[PDB]
Amino acid sequence: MIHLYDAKSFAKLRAAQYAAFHTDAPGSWFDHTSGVLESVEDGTPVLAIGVESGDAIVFDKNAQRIVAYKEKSVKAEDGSVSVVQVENGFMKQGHRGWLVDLTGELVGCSPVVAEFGGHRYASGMVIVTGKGNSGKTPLVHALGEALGGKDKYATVRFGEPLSGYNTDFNVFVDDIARAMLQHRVIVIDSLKNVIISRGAFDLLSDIGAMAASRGCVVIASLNPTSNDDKIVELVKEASRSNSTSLVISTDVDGEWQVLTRTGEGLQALTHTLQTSYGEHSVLTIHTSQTVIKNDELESVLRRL
Amino acid sequence: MIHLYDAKSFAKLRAAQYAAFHTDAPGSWFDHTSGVLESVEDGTPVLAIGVESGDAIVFDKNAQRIVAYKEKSVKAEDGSVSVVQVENGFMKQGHRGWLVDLTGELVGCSPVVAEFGGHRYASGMVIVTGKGNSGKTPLVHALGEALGGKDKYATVRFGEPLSGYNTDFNVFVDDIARAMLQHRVIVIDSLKNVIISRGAFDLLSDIGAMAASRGCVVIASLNPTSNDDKIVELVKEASRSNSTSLVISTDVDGEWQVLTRTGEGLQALTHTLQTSYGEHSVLTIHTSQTVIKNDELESVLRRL
Amino acid sequence: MIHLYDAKSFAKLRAAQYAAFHTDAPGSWFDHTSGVLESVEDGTPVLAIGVESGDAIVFDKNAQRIVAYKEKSVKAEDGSVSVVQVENGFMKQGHRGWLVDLTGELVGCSPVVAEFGGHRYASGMVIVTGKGNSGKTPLVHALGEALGGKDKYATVRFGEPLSGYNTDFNVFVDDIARAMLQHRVIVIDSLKNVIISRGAFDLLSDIGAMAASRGCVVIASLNPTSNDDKIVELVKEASRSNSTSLVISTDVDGEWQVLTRTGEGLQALTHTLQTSYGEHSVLTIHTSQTVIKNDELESVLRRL
Amino acid sequence: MIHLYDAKSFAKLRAAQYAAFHTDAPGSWFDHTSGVLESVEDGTPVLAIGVESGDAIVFDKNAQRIVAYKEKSVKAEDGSVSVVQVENGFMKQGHRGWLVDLTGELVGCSPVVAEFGGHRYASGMVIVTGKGNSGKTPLVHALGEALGGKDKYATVRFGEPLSGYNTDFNVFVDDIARAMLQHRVIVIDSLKNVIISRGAFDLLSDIGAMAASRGCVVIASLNPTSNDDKIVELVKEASRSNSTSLVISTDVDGEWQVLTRTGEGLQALTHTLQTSYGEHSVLTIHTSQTVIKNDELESVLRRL
Amino acid sequence: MIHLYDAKSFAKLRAAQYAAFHTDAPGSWFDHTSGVLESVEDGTPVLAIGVESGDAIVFDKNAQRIVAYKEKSVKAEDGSVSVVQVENGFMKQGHRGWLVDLTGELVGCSPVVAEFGGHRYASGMVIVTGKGNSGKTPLVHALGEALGGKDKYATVRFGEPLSGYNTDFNVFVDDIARAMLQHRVIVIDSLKNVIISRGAFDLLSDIGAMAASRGCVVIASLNPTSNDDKIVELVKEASRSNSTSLVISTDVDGEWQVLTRTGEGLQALTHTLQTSYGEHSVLTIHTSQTVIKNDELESVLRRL
Amino acid sequence: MIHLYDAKSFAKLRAAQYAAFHTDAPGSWFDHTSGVLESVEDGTPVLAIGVESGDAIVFDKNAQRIVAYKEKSVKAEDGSVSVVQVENGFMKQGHRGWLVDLTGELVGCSPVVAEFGGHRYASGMVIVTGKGNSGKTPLVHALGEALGGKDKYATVRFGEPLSGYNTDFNVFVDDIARAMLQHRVIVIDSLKNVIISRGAFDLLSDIGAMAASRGCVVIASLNPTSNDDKIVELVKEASRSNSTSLVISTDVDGEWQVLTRTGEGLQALTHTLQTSYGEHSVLTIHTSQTVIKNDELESVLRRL
Ligand SMILES: Nc1ncnc2c1ncn2[C@@H]1O[C@H](COP(=O)(O)OP(=O)(O)OP(=O)(O)O)[C@@H](O)[C@H]1O
Ligand SMILES: Nc1ncnc2c1ncn2[C@@H]1O[C@H](COP(=O)(O)OP(=O)(O)OP(=O)(O)O)[C@@H](O)[C@H]1O
Ligand SMILES: Nc1ncnc2c1ncn2[C@@H]1O[C@H](COP(=O)(O)OP(=O)(O)OP(=O)(O)O)[C@@H](O)[C@H]1O
Ligand SMILES: Nc1ncnc2c1ncn2[C@@H]1O[C@H](COP(=O)(O)OP(=O)(O)OP(=O)(O)O)[C@@H](O)[C@H]1O
Ligand SMILES: Nc1ncnc2c1ncn2[C@@H]1O[C@H](COP(=O)(O)OP(=O)(O)OP(=O)(O)O)[C@@H](O)[C@H]1O
Ligand SMILES: Nc1ncnc2c1ncn2[C@@H]1O[C@H](COP(=O)(O)OP(=O)(O)OP(=O)(O)O)[C@@H](O)[C@H]1O
Repeated sequence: MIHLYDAKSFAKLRAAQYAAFHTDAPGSWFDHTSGVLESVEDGTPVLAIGVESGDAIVFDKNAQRIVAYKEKSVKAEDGSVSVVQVENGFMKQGHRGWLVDLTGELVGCSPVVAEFGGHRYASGMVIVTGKGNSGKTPLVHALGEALGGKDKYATVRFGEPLSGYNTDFNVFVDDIARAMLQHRVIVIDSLKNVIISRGAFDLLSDIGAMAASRGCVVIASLNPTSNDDKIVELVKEASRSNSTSLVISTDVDGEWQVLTRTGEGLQALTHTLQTSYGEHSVLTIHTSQTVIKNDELESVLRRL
Repeated sequence: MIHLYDAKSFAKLRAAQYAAFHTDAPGSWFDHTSGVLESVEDGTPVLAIGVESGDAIVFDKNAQRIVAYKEKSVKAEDGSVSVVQVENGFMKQGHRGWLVDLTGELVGCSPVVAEFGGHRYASGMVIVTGKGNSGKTPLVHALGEALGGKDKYATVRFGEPLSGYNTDFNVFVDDIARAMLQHRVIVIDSLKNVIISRGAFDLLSDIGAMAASRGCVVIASLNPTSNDDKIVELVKEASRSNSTSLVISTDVDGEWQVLTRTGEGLQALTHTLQTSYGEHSVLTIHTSQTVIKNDELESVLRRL
Repeated sequence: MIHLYDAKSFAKLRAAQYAAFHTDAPGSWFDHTSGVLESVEDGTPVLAIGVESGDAIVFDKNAQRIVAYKEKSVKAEDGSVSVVQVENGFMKQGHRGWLVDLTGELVGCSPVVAEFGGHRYASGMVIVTGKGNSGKTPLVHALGEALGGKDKYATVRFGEPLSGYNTDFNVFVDDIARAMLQHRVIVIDSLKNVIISRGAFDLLSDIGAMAASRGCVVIASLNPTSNDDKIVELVKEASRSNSTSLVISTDVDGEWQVLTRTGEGLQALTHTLQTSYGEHSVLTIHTSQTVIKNDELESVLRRL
Repeated sequence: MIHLYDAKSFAKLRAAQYAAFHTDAPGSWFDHTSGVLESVEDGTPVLAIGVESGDAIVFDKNAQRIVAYKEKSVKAEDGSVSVVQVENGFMKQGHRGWLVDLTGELVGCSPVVAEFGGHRYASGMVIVTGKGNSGKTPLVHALGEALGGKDKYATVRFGEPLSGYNTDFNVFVDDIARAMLQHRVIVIDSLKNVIISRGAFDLLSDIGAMAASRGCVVIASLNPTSNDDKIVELVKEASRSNSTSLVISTDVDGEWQVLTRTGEGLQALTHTLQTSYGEHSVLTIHTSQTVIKNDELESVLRRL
Repeated sequence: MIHLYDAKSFAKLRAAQYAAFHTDAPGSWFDHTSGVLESVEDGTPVLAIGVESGDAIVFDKNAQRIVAYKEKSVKAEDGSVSVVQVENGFMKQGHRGWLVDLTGELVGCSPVVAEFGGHRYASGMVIVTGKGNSGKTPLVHALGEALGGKDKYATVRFGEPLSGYNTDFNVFVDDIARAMLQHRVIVIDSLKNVIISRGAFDLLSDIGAMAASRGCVVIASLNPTSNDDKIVELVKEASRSNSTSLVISTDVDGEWQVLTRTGEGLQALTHTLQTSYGEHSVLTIHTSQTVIKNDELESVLRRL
Repeated sequence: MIHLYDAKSFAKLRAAQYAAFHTDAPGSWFDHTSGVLESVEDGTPVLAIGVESGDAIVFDKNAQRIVAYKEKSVKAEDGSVSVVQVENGFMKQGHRGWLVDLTGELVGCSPVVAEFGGHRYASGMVIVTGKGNSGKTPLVHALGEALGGKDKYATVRFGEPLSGYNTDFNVFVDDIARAMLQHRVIVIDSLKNVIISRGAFDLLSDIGAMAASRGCVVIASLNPTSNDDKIVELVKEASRSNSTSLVISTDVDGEWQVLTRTGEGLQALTHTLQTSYGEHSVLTIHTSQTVIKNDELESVLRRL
């Protein structure tokens, strides 16, 4: 919904947004939104996501797909009427994203998802990309575990020529829904095949804010190196302004650079990861914050 | 509708158009058009805007979406007839834009929206763009507040990977409608995702004149830096001739250049803004007019 | 319809075509065709024009849109049947353009629309274009007034971010219809937004001949400077062979170059305009004919 | 239909094809096919041509459009069954082109259309093109008259911003049909607007052979000079292998080069035309044959 | 259908494939498959080919088009089932190509079509192409006659601006069907117009194998010289891997280079033709084998 | 379905994945999944694959195409419902790929398909590609036989101008289904024609994982050498990240380089093959492992 501000009320939104990443207990926003999801009546639609055609599929709080739901309309705070309707397994009226209010007035945040190695990590979409000697898949799994902490992490597998991997985009979105509805740390391996149909374009657009609103983190591996300035510059704009955080490999082997976005109109943070392999290619991230200005973000986007 | 002129009648339109920006009380046109909107019978369609498909949705004076409206026709001065009809939640006959006459004979104006720092600001579409060290989002909010003056400003949030942000284009247009129908200062953050479907192309085309007719200002942040001469030159023609004003960052950090268009066939004004940050990234515009000719507008469009 | 010629009958068509521009009373053809329009029975379709989809809308002599019209058939002098039918507000059988014969046997003319500053001006489509320090809008209005002479001129406004401007293409064509049906001098400001859908492509193709057949002049401002060899070369072919006359700005400020096409296979005329501004940006064209060969038309198309 | 040959029967086809251009009385094939058209029962479909959508319209021997025609099937010489059916004004079964056999066994000819200035001219599609100081329209009319001889020539007018010109493609094809059905010499002015929809692409493909089969000549003016290697190389392949003859202007003013194709797999002929203007731009071709090999045809296609 | 191999069974397929071109009596496979076609019950579909839309038309052994055929299913060796159904003149279930088994277990062959000048020629698609002084049409006819031997050859004429030439793609495919069903040597003049719709793309893909399976030869003339790297590289991949043999002209006038493909995974053969013209452009191929490796096939594809 | 991990459970997945390629008996996974297929009730859908339109066709354990199957629903271990439905010969609800669980919890493997010449070969998609003197077809058959070992191999033939070859994409996918359902070693000759419609794009995406999940190997020959950076870079990304293994020819004649992918996030293996020809072009691979890092995979992709 739309929000109204003056100097004073704006000043305290920023104050609150800063707190959401810098001071709030790690993982606490996810906890709060689980409670908001649990207080929804069974059967009520909570999440709608785009399938391959551009049609949307819809889910309840238990990640059950809704097949039929008679028109229901709420009156939001600004007078706006939200209309939800599912017919023959697809959405007939409504919008992609959260069909319930998780954020209320607290919008434009990067709610902290976890602290690891003395670094705070933001929820939203983290894109693991780059070019060269470093391998992305071992990193998403290693980073998934590390941000998992006490919790197990979810692994969505899509579009790779390996056993068990699903290659259907509609099963893929059905996966992501369940994961965001039920888990704080989600790994997508890989995001390559989506990058383009209507529902695929919708995913790139939508998944960052879905995850950021939930307070869960989606860590996706995206591999370019294509060198086609028709597809490599979509794997550069997606990384640019479609992700909340960005993890990109450097010239030094086993070294990665993290660019976290800390909130609406706040200063993007940076830090560097050192990594090594163990038995069966299992990667470990070692333990033992600078502000990064613009034109340095462009200078890092050397993926050609 | 079409308008007929001779030397004399044309001369006084210009006279009136000049007045609309240079001499009229700031914010006074918005006030006049609120009164025209309030004198419309409830239920009567006042605003129609394009959804993602290219179908149009329609609103009343209270920003309520119309679901069914029997065919009504109105005769003009003039000859021309206007036909309005809403069926099953969508427009069946009519046009995108204002379904009521706000402007009458006073057309081609940039009605002054506010005075700030001794500078008059035009209503219509202001696009905040550029390339480099300067951040757009803190500016649209700072400029929104400043033009707000005594009034709060509206913030439409679209297409960013942050908590609370809506990613559905149809919810987005439903936002803009409400904002223009109810508020003098509107902020859109961000315009990036719209830049392309039919309804998206329609928004760029339509929103400038909708806002200028209302006497409200829509301040949108648009970020290029893509360096793809397929998308960066649509973020150059939209900025060029789809906006009423333009705010673009310079080489000097915290400095911005404002190019106001003062009305149909009148001289575009220019001036420079100095800015600094405070607590939690809250931006302030400092306080303490040259005419800019063509080829200097092209010379400023160095976004490659 | 098709026309048959021999040496003798062809020779006198040229004789007549030359007369239509060089010797006939200025504005006299427009007068003749108003009489032909007034001698049409009420309700009978006279003009059909393409809407955005490519469907056509149809008008009577009074610029009233026709909603239902039962199939009527007219036989021509060459044994060809013209079929006209309107159903549910759209054309079901027929053709875009004049649904009545205005020209008879007198075809391929540039009927003189007005004399001003000792120069004859042709009816049809005049495109006001160019690149640099000179402003198009003040010129189309100045030139509109001047060719208006004793008469007021019509001003169609489309696709600019200013108060009152219509941004709907279907309202736009409804404007043009009325204007051509009722006025000798028409101004379109601006043609930029049309330049592409089916109905838009149809307008560029159709409007030149519609206006030339009526003997009314459509003066449209088209602004390129885009520097994209995908859109700037459509604002070069439209100017090239889609307009009857062309008015383009030069290196000298306030100076414009007029290239009139005088008729089917006749010599295109050229001349130069001097202009200055007065109060409130109101432009004046000063008072006090060379034949221009090919390759000099290409040499003038330096809009890159 | 398919044709079967051996050395002997092939040798006499070539013998006959050569005769069709080099020795047969000029215009005699057109006369023969008029007789074949006159011996068709009224109402029977003789010609089908593509409209804008790709649907086909159909005509009888008198150039009357057929609206309803019940399925009729003939058995051709090779066993093949030709099926013709018109329903609600459009073809339902059949093919574009001549729905009756005009050629029988005499196929692959360029039947001589006229002799003028001691030069034989072939029927089919003649494309008048080029770049520079020379004007195409005066030439198509001059060449139309000259090949007309004792007969008047037909003038189809399409897609120019002049009075009387039709801009609807469907009226355009309805013109061409009538002209080919009723006249030996046809002029199309101009072919520019067709060069692209389905029905337009169909015209370029189909009209050469339609005219060649009839023994009538279609002289079309096509103007490039666009310098866009997306449209200028379609105005180079159409000229190349979509026309029977080609008339192109040279560096010398008023001089044109004719490249006639004399028949299936025979030697293309060349010759040069000198021209001058008279009163009202009426062009005259002066009076007082070399074989042109390949790579010299490419060397002449200097339209960039 | 799928085929299963081991070392031994594979070794004897190659043995048989080699024999099919190198040792079998020229023209003997065509004879065998005529017998297989003659032992099909009347009415039973034998050949299905793609029309312009991508729908398929179907034929019986006598080249009669089938209009209605009730669903018939046949069991294979093998497991696999083949379903054939024709409804309202089009295929409703099935596949493009031979609806009966001509090849059985003998697949991947280039069955010898004829011996001429002491050279064996393969059946399948022969593409006659090149750039320069040499003419393609006289060659396809000369080569058609030579491979015809004791038999007449079929001539399909498509897409040229000459008398009798068909320009409708659907009549074109109806021709090819008949020709392949009834004749060993077929000539297509020309293949230029097909090179693109769905049915056209289908022809290039399908006709090589249709002809190779039948043991008939389709000799098609394809002319590029366009110099557009959007169309000239489709007249380079079609020639490359869409034809069984390739006949291309050299720098020396009247000399052509033949590249025969001798069978699945066997060595492509090469040889050179000398030619001269006689009366009425009738070409003769003179009388009085090297293996060509890869990179020499690319080195010959100099058509730019 | 989605999978949940911690440090410990992830560590043993890698342990298991490594085992699946490095230590498990060659061909043993294929054996296991045949048992899982045999324990499915007759009629139950097991495999769904995309036809040309993007619709899916469905098969039972015996490779019989399913025509009608009433909606059946199965619950997973993670609370997700799989819905399968076939109506009028096409899938109405479900997903492309295996409609039964073959992999359970053992996902992201490259199950070893065979050992040959002391080298383990992975199942999945092997693409045989390259540029130059070496021939692909003899290799896919040689490699097919060698990995076949004690078993015969299946040969799917598609899109080549040779006798017996199928050119219909729908018959093609029907082949692949049967082959994967019934055989451990499959050869596709060739993949060229698929490389683009919806169903074709789906095959590239889907076939790698289908085969890897089955534990069968699909060896496909793909030939580029096109030198068009619109099609050659799709024959570079398909080879890159759409195949499990890659076999590419080198500068030395008869020598090939094998790049095996050993499993999800494990080290890709490399080795070199020496080959020679025998009688009738039958190729033999000679008998008498290094880890290949990134940037060396790019350095090998020199196919321009
Ligand atoms: N134990 C190890 N020691 C050294 N290098 C390793 C080890 N395990 C994996 N690698 C390297 O890291 C990469 C991991 O495989 P993977 O294919 O997932 O990398 P990636 O960069 O994510 O590419 P993709 O997009 O194809 O998944 C391999 O290319 C491999 O060379
Ligand atoms: N207090 C501050 N002092 C200096 N620089 C700041 C401060 N706060 C923010 N910035 C800079 O201004 C930018 C504001 O954030 P933001 O990313 O919203 O800008 P933006 O141009 O809108 O980019 P985006 O489109 O990614 O949101 C940051 O990139 C940051 O580097
Ligand atoms: N009195 C004046 N003196 C000098 N220059 C003027 C004067 N009035 C207007 N101009 C110039 O002419 C232009 C008129 O404005 P306008 O926006 O109509 O031009 P335009 O070329 O039609 O642009 P657009 O195509 O966006 O409408 C302005 O750019 C202005 O710089
Ligand atoms: N009497 C004449 N004397 C000298 N030149 C003439 C005469 N009449 C016409 N021309 C020239 O020949 C051309 C004829 O006009 P026209 O526009 O038909 O030429 P074109 O080359 O066919 O171009 P288009 O494609 O626009 O028709 C004009 O450009 C004109 O300059
Ligand atoms: N008797 C002959 N002597 C020398 N050259 C000849 C003779 N007959 C024909 N030619 C040449 O061979 C070509 C044969 O004509 P044709 O145009 O059919 O060849 P083509 O390559 O098929 O071209 P197109 O595709 O235009 O038909 C001619 O261009 C001609 O120059
Ligand atoms: N005995 C042999 N000695 C040398 N070279 C051979 C031998 N047999 C085959 N070749 C070469 O290998 C290739 C095998 O033919 P084939 O057409 O199957 O190759 P390909 O690369 O698969 O081409 P395509 O992709 O068109 O099928 C031939 O080009 C041939 O030159």
